[PDB]
Amino acid sequence: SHMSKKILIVESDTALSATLRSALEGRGFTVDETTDGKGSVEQIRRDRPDLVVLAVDLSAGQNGYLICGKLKKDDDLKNVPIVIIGNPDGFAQFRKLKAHADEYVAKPVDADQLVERAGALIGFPE
Ligand SMILES: [Cl-]
Repeated sequence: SHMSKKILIVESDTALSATLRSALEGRGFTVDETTDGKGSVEQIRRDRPDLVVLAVDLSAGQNGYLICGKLKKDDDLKNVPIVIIGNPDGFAQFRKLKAHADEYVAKPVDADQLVERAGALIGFPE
């Protein structure tokens, strides 16, 4: 009963992104990943994932709160669901801002909670 549902993981912890990618693929999602936080907004514009998993603390001084802020202010990208993963200390503050994520999963992330959250936002694919 499979139907295509695409996820992009923006994460420079590539061990974690591999773990999450495998877990999501196990439920039938089509999954890509990138370490390129700087390019991520434009990659989302190009590739049009159905959901993005976005880390807070990215390489090269990139920051998932800033990236999500940009996505949510972009009239053509602000409807893409975003799950932020990271140190949970900042999540409540982010929720109070106008431009914020759709869901949050604390690091250390359990791949099951992340898969659960993705499925609850866009449905499973099969
Ligand atoms: Cl992080």
